[PDB]
Amino acid sequence: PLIVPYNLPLPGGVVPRMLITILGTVKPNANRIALDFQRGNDVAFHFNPRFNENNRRVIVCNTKLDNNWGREERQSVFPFESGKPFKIQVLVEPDHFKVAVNDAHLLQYNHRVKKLNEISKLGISGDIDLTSASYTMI
Ligand SMILES: CNc1c(F)c(F)c(-c2cn([C@H]3[C@@H](O)[C@@H](CO)O[C@@H](Sc4ccc(C)cc4)[C@@H]3O)nn2)c(F)c1F
Repeated sequence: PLIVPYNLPLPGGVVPRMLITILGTVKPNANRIALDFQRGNDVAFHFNPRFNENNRRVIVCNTKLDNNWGREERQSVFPFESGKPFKIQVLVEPDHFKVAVNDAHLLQYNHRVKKLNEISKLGISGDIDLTSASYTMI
């Protein structure tokens, strides 16, 4: 029952072995979800489930630098379902963010923004009820 959009500070930025866990439930008739790992105004890693992009469900990932989006990375494996509870786990690895949903590996996103310790907030937004958002070291 957290407020959405939700800002989760990541003190000191991210680092390999940091695991971020998001628990929520997708709203009925959802259109989109977004996770935005931010370096100031830049978005180091945008993870964007789209429930209806031309009648397809797709996850779009990208980076925003100086207000410009970069090259999209797309994943048609789509583990979210309207109305249903989910778990997103984002593990920071040396070279990439590694994302699993409901305990199944989904995608990796190579670090474009390389100052990991400056990626010090995570925004969580979209068509969800947000239950919890937290981090730990593994
Ligand atoms: C309900 N909450 C919510 C919200 F309020 C939002 F504003 C966004 C959102 C989505 N985007 C963008 C982002 O997805 C990007 C990923 O490549 O694509 C662009 S299109 C585009 C334009 C130019 C180029 C060069 C490439 C692609 C999108 O505009 N920015 N904000 C969101 F995802 C949300 F879920």
